[PDB]
Amino acid sequence: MDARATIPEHIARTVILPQGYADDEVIYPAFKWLRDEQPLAMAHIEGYDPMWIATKHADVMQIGKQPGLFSNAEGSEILYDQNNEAFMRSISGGCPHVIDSLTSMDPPTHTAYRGLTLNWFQPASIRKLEENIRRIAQASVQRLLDFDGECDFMTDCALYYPLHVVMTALGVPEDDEPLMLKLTQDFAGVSADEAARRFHETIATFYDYFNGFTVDRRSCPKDDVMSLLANSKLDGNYIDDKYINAYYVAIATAGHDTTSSSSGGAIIGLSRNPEQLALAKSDPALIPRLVDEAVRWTAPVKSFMRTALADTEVRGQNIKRGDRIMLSYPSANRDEEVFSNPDEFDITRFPNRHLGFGWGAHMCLGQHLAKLEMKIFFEELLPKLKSVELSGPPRLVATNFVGGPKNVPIRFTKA
Ligand code: HEM
Ligand SMILES: CC1=CC[C@@H](C(C)(C)O)CC1
Repeated sequence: MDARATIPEHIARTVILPQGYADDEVIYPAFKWLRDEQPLAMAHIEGYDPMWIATKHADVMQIGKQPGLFSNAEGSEILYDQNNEAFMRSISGGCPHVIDSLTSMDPPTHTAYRGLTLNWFQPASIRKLEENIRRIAQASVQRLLDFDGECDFMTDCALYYPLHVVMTALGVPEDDEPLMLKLTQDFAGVSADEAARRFHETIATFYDYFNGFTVDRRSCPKDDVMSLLANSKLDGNYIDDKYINAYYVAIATAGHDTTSSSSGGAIIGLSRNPEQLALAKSDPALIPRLVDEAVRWTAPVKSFMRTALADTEVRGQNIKRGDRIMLSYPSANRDEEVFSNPDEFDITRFPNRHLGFGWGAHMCLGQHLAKLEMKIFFEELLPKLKSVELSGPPRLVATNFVGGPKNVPIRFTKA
């Protein structure tokens, strides 16, 4: 169906479906064709709604800038097929959002709820976590060095530090690591009535757990995010638990896999470019540039969706009210109008105006926490390594949402 779809079926299938994202050489050439030939065009494949695919850096920014025109709330902000979206709606009392997180909201609601924590996530505030992050980073570096020159960088190291950081930011104690892992890896990881029961049950268990903290921080405040949210008010009243608990989940889930995935990306980049490892070791001031290149090149968030709320024009295309739009951050990050030799990992790349954290109204709340923890982590790691190389191929997550490296088998020499 839909006569406006011009993107060839094989191209559309590659960029929309999950499987392709397990392989850089499948996905990136498909987006390169789109950027060259059909930068912003409509695809319609079986099992999915018709959608515009924003492949250009300029277009992703322009759309992201305008939440009044391009909505997160009206449709699913996550790229589900029609079956899975139907399942989500039936579970969530009709609406296309599992929980009441920031990415489900439009202004002014979004502005209000984002505003509750926005200052806390700014660099000057985040800077106070440096000492705790340093300790956490060193612990992860240490458990890597406990291996005799061989391990999986993801499962044996990078899986842990970003979760512990996000736990420290929230105020979840170290001993709750198993539960938080269940949250991010099991529950939020990649019959019908039975699955619906397990879901409501699981989310209720996590919400009950989180409510314990909300209650605690109203009597015993701390400098963490739970305490900030528990004691926040709007119109002279506490924020409804559903918004608070969604905030805790959104922070933990958005903060863990993305950061681990990008760290893995860095290691892949450095293993394939040993000259750059030597560069980062000789000049540790380059590490923030290394961190930005890792995020650009890895681009662990593959897509978010928008719904057009009115008829409008982007790159001379007539986007109708109700039209769905896929924002491809990976494609924007390899846009040749912005980046020279985009497929190359290069830590000296400056400026590095990538869209790995998105752009506009919903731009990653955690970006400064992410950059700080990755910086600190690599500051601690790189001095301890003489060399690093891949021992086998990296395994990428087969997902069109939050993917990138899941396994990065490596060998290393200790400095
Ligand atoms: C390399 C690390 C990370 C990447 C690549 C990343 C990427 C993204 C992207 C693409 C978005 C959507 C932006 C948009 O729609 O314009 C986003 C949103 C968000 N991220 Fe991150 N993120 C990272 C780390 C973190 C961390 C560490 C946290 C929290 C501690 C976090 C919390 C969030 C939240 C709360 C949102 C939703 C903000 C909103 O809807 O207004 N992220 N992130
Ligand atoms: C990057 C990120 C991934 C998870 C999102 C969700 C679905 C928890 O709101 C929030 C933002």
